[PDB]
Amino acid sequence: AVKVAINGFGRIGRLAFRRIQEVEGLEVVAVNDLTDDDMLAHLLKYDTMQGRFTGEVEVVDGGFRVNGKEVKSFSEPDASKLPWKDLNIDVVLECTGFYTDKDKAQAHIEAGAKKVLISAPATGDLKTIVFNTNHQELDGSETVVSGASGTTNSLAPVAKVLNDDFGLVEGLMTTIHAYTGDQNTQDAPHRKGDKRRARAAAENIIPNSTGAAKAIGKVIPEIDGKLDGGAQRVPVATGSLTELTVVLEKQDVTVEQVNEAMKNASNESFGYTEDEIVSSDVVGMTYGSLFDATQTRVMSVGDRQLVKVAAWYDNEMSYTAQLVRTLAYLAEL
Amino acid sequence: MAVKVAINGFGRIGRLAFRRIQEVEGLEVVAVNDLTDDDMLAHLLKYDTMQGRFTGEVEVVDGGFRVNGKEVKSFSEPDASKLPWKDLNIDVVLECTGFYTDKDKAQAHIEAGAKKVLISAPATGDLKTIVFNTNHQELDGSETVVSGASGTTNSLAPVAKVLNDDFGLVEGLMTTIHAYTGDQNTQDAPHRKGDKRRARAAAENIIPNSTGAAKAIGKVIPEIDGKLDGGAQRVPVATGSLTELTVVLEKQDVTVEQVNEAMKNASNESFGYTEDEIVSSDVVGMTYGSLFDATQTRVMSVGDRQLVKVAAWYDNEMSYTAQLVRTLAYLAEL
Amino acid sequence: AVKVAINGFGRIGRLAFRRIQEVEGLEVVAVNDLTDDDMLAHLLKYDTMQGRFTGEVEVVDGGFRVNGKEVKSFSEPDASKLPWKDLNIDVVLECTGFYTDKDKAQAHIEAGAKKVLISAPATGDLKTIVFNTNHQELDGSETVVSGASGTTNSLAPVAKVLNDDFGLVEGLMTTIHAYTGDQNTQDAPHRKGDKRRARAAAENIIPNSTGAAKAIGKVIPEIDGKLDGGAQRVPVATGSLTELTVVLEKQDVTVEQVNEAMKNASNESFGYTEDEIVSSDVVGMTYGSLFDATQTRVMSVGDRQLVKVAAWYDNEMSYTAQLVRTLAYLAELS
Amino acid sequence: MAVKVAINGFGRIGRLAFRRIQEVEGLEVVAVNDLTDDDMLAHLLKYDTMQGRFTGEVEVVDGGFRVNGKEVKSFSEPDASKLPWKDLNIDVVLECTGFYTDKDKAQAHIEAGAKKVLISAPATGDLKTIVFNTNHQELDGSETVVSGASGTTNSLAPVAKVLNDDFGLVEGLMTTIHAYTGDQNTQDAPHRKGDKRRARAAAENIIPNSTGAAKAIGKVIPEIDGKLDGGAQRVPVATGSLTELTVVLEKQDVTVEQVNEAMKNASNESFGYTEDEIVSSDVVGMTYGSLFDATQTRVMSVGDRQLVKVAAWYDNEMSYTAQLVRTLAYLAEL
Ligand SMILES: NC(=O)c1ccc[n+]([C@@H]2O[C@H](COP(=O)([O-])OP(=O)(O)OC[C@H]3O[C@@H](n4cnc5c(N)ncnc54)[C@H](O)[C@@H]3O)[C@@H](O)[C@H]2O)c1
Ligand SMILES: NC(=O)c1ccc[n+]([C@@H]2O[C@H](COP(=O)([O-])OP(=O)(O)OC[C@H]3O[C@@H](n4cnc5c(N)ncnc54)[C@H](O)[C@@H]3O)[C@@H](O)[C@H]2O)c1
Ligand SMILES: NC(=O)c1ccc[n+]([C@@H]2O[C@H](COP(=O)([O-])OP(=O)(O)OC[C@H]3O[C@@H](n4cnc5c(N)ncnc54)[C@H](O)[C@@H]3O)[C@@H](O)[C@H]2O)c1
Ligand SMILES: NC(=O)c1ccc[n+]([C@@H]2O[C@H](COP(=O)([O-])OP(=O)(O)OC[C@H]3O[C@@H](n4cnc5c(N)ncnc54)[C@H](O)[C@@H]3O)[C@@H](O)[C@H]2O)c1
Repeated sequence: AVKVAINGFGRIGRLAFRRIQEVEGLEVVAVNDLTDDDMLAHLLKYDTMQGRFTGEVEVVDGGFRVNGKEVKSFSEPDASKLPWKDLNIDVVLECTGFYTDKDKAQAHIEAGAKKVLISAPATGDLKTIVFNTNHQELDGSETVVSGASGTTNSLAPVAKVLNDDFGLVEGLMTTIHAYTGDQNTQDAPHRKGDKRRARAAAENIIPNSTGAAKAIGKVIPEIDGKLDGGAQRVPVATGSLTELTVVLEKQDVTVEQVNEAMKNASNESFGYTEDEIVSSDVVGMTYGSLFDATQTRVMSVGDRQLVKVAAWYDNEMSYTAQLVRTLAYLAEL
Repeated sequence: MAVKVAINGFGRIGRLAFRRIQEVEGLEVVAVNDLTDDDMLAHLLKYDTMQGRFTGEVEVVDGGFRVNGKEVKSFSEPDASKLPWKDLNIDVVLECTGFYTDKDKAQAHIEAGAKKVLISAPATGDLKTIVFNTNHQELDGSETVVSGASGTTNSLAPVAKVLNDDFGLVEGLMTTIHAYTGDQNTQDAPHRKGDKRRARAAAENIIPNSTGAAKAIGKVIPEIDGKLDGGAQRVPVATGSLTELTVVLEKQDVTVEQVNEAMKNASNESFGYTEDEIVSSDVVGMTYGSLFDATQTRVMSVGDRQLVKVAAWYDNEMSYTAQLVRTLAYLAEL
Repeated sequence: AVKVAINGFGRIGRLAFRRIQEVEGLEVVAVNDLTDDDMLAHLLKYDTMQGRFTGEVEVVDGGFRVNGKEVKSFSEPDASKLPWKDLNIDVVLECTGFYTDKDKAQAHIEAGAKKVLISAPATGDLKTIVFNTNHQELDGSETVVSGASGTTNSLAPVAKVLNDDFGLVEGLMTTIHAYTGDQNTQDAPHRKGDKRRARAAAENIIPNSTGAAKAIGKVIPEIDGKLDGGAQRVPVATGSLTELTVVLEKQDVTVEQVNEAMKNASNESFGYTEDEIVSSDVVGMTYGSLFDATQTRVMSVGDRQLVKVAAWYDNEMSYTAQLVRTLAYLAELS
Repeated sequence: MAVKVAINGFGRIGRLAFRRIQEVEGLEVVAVNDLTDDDMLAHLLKYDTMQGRFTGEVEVVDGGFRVNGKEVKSFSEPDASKLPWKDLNIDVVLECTGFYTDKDKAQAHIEAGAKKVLISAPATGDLKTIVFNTNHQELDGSETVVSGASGTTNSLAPVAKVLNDDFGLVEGLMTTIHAYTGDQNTQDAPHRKGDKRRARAAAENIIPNSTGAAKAIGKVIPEIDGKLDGGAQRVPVATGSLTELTVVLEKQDVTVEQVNEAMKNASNESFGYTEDEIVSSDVVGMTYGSLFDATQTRVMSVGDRQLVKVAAWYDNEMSYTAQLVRTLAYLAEL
């Protein structure tokens, strides 16, 4: 089995862990964060939105035991000092939010790990992977890799069908997105100086930025520079929706043509629905993106068309299933 | 004389219209009709989850309730044709029930004795749909039934009118990220209109939904009739909403600054302008019918081809109410 | 298998349906509500707090097919007119909220059902059953029976231990309780005239009544009249917490004594925990009441003690699991 | 002439203290210290999710910010002993960081040059704990570090005092149903104090928690030292809270009206009284330190033995802050 360390046992780290339980050839041997074992153990076991952890968890000496298997824990905020050589780590899942750079992430490798898969977009000379859109670009020699963002994962397979079947001229996106842990509970100073992320997360529609559309060319180079957009953080604790408005090259585009094109591209990563669902219906789903055929619109004025589509994602679990697929694929090369 | 106003449907809109009318000299609410007792009516005027405590004093009396010493008569008659509007001398009925959104239906208030009816919603039939400071000048004061449009329409109109006038609107799509409203369920249950999405827990979901605001925009700005469409996402804020508009324009080298400057130049009491990074709670209770947020303007350019995106905030409650009351005053005054 | 009809395919009826899928012995053959098949099928399948329904649901002619089994559906608001004789109904789960009286429920019997188990407290000459506290009072000759309430099911086994081991003098209760469907999404008239249920459910701590404590004597007659209290509806969509403050006869009571007595009474209905959980952790649980040992307090001033305890319940699934146990038990007698 | 105030920690309480000080003669905020830039400080004064837009005008300038023409200097120094309080002539520091709640730590502001420190929380050490209008008369103005207690203490004290003075308090237990605060997480995450319950999603849970309000009440009302205890349930409102107290009393034939009348007779600027069926959003921004709700009073009687329960609302933000600023004014004036 591939030996995994999880750095940052936060929302993604912990759900990556739950997910790795359902995956042969992957084993989490170690976990690092900034808290005690009791806390780590407790947060794995109970999850507001994702539900009770099905197995058994107990705090032991080196960390905690999950279903008889011992997971070692650490409390070391500087990664370069983790005992990854001593532990024989194949891959570190980098989930802290603080090592989102090819150069910053290289500290795990100095610590003894063989690879680092970052749970976020990341700066620097590395590949950005959405599984089932461009994971074939990995040859397994890579040491640092980005699993992109929940939003990119929602967007990529939608954008790829649109461009392959119709020719993407240009488009704009808004993600209506669950609030995340980088937002305040109450209006308070925000450490990045962001006046909107400063505000009470569960009491507001909050406009915010996201590089998902700007940087999409890292995943689909042929549409590099053709999309942009941002987010509206809103009071659901998880569950998100990506809206994409586009101009296409193809001329007499109908709703049915778009939907059929989308359905034909469905797989484990890209789902397709025609049910009138809402966000809580995607909590815990493992599709990276779920195309909502009910939300497709075609605006036509003479020969000129604007096409709009929308895809659901559990920004938590959807992203986490994608990340773990990329992990397994990366491990296997 | 002050204009004698009846409010039919003392709901979110009715009650906020009432609070609003207290600050608009020249208008007086003499009567209120709903489906409940005075105690309930008085109580909900005084206390408001999102809009705050009512500033004056409210007390339940015989015919209804007393607000700062002025008596408001109240009724509990679901059939409007049977209200005593002649006897009370009603000049204008604010029609805020959600149940008379048709020119012929709201005609029942006129059969009841009122002189005019201003419907607090889009409305079907042969009547004018008015967004104050965009097309209120189409009123000549002979009208007897008028629609004040919707919150979202009021958010959208002055934005669309600037875009078309300064740049030529080719076409556009809209999403409103919208506070939940009383037409949604508290918990997943049957919905009376059979709407499977409004059926779901309002405060626990991002819920897709329809709105005619972009489709019917041609009622307010006829030169762009047919050029916009879009919908809503109802999300868990109890009030406050945001309209996002994505457009194709005829003018060619459009910049963020051109759009923002064009919007700023059209600002007035109905259409506001901000460059502060605000969020939805910051517009709760504001009186602009639409607040253009210059921090959300994007221009997407690929060769000669551009997509332009803008967004305007609105308190679907208070913004809409301020605009409806301005229309009321203007209508009354003719 | 026992042939079950569900009257009222609401939160409780739908979850009862999901639950019945996990019980050999029982089959839902029919469902009655006020809406179309499409709506029913949709709400079974999708659930905001309780998650997707695991099986497959498809709308067919008579109603819907769940995992190949056909469920007939009706849209008949008057129960006496349902085809219960024709369908051979053994037990009606009465989940509408509108038939909470022995004689009202009696309409299902006139319709051809053999028994009626009401999903709520219920007035009249019948038994009120909390499973594993007093379900042994059933001999199976009963035709109408009440499953009591979420809150009563959370309370009874706590109160029974307290009285049996320590002697209950008196006590007061507050249930801190998820908002339910009879509360309003936005501040509006409430049909029962309740000025607190009238307010926006998801934006307030809201005081409300509950008969759970007053009426506990229907479940545990030896403590009849010794308890009282109410609720505070707060903005969680499901999950609730009952706090009980009591005076006991026994004199030198410790936290450990209370906890150990609770632990010793645990079973499939009454759970016990020492983990620092919160309400989202009990969503979907099947204990009717989960005693939280971390919240036990003993206040002592000289010889005089106040003792406080607290038990969690998913007012939806805890209540439903209890209701389904009572149904199974009732069905199995004669 | 005005008393010169510095606000250490410009958070929920620090900012709302600032707004509140605008309405008080002879207090002036000349300085503000936090851990962020001027832009962030200015912005958060101006916009407030639950308390509404700040009425005056706020602009970022060199030393900090201008509020209605008055310059406020700002600093970003996490170690208080290094702030220029001597240079600025600080009379009183409002200690609102949450990080200096001990007399000896707090003494760092005095080392910095301030004359006095009023801490915006319970505080450890040899100092006075003041709830205004309950025990502020224990101040003689020689004190240099003082605690303004907690939101919950301020809600409780005047209720407890009336109970003891008029009836004789034997003992009691409290639960505060309390809005979530900023030491709670947005999403389930490690919590810095190891609190497994404060670690959970604030706005998605009923969350049991501790509070010393009842335990430490003796610091404010010595004659009832040791006679109360209790805790909290943090729930998903953003502000607004409710204290429930269940007591045993020496007086024997106590009625609901007796208790209520006693409470009414003790009302003042700090202690309000209502008989309206309000809810938590009705107390947002109120300036009563506690608002006694006569509608929630219960008396449980079994033979000669009674349990009495009462309930007081408080805006844990503004109610506390109004009380804090009164104590500040009083302290300044001696
Ligand atoms: N919907 C989503 O939450 C989502 C989706 C996709 C990607 N992500 C990304 O995943 C990463 C984690 O986000 P999250 O929501 O799980 O955040 P989180 O706050 O829940 O988890 C971060 C964890 O990192 C720990 N941490 C911080 N600094 C550390 C350090 N130096 N060493 C060890 N641990 C440290 C924290 O204690 C915390 O438990 C972020 O980069 C985020 O962008 C989040
Ligand atoms: N965001 C908004 O709430 C918003 C904004 C703009 C416009 N509107 C429109 O205004 C109308 C009402 O809006 P609301 O949100 O205040 O709804 P609401 O339910 O709160 O108010 C409707 C009121 O009408 C009463 N009522 C219903 N039928 C009646 C009858 N036959 N006779 C007398 N009273 C009756 C109801 O009891 C209720 O008080 C709807 O048309 C709505 O679309 C709503
Ligand atoms: N936490 C809870 O939701 C809770 C807990 C325990 C018990 N209960 C009790 O169970 C009952 C149902 O509560 P719910 O919360 O599931 O309510 P709900 O509104 O979600 O369900 C009631 C359903 O009955 C239908 N209905 C109303 N009248 C009808 C009629 N005459 N014929 C057929 N269908 C009719 C409605 O369409 C609705 O689907 C109530 O008696 C309630 O007190 C609720
Ligand atoms: N309901 C309430 O919010 C409430 C009620 C009563 C008392 N209090 C008390 O008031 C205090 C602050 O509470 P709050 O809710 O306003 O929290 P907050 O987080 O909103 O405010 C604290 C502020 O102090 C700043 N800060 C932190 N450390 C600092 C440092 N060492 N130097 C300078 N600035 C620093 C933070 O950036 C933050 O802006 C706490 O002691 C709390 O218990 C809060």
